[PDB]
Amino acid sequence: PVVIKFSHVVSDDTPKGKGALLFKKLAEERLPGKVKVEVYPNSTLFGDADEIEALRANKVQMLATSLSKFEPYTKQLQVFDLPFLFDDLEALKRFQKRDKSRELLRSMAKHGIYGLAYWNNGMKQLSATRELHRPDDAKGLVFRIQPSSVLEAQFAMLGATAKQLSYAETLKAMQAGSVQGTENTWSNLAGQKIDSVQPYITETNHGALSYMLITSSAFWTGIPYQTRTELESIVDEVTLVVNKEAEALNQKEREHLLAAGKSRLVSLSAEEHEAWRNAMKPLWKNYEAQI
Repeated sequence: PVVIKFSHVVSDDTPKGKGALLFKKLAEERLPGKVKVEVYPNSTLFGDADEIEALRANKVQMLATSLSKFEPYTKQLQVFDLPFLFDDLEALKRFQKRDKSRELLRSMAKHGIYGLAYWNNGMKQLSATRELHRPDDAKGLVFRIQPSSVLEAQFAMLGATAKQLSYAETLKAMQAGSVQGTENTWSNLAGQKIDSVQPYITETNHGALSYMLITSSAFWTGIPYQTRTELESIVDEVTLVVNKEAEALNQKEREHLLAAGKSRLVSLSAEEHEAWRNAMKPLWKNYEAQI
């Protein structure tokens, strides 16, 4: 029986967590005796900082890692971090079906990383210690970001500063006062439990949070062809479900977070939205020559 340990840093009740449990469910139903899938949510196996190296070392067999986190291995995924490039998950989804996007699943082959699929989460919002009606309002704040140079440059362009931190390090830094804001989907803003220290969340939809489902090439190649083939069909199946339900899950988490009353929703007019887009889109020119 081939063991696939699936490690991730969020809860079971998230787009990624439901996907991993469904991958376990389908694999173990369809390939009994051939494959056993163990799911480890909430960094119980490996955390944000060391999960990818654990995968390449075959300490774990499957991850679903943010596209923003792959710069130590490739610069080919930076396109996905650009603000306001994708209107919503539907637009992102159409991009990911292009042949060239399919090819990006192999961009880290040189480091033994094998891409299996894109799993989407949702669009990023901005939480902060104050209302963010206009881009100028962001000035002087320190935002927690994922460890991406693109996302760092994004906040620098706004006259803000970014602090690169892991998913789990975010709340304590806000509690300490070294971070005053962050960007994330409704599901993760809820999951981090930062509403107690983030009185305002502005619905900016300014970037996408998306994952590459990955394994190590050495592990995946060692799986008997029949079984590997099957597992890849299950992956495609789980992936359709993940991407079809992600937005609805994020909208329910928005409702429940706002219902708690700790964070208040800041809503943008068309003109304010255009102002944010006009402030952040010039970042694309820094990456256009590569892309």
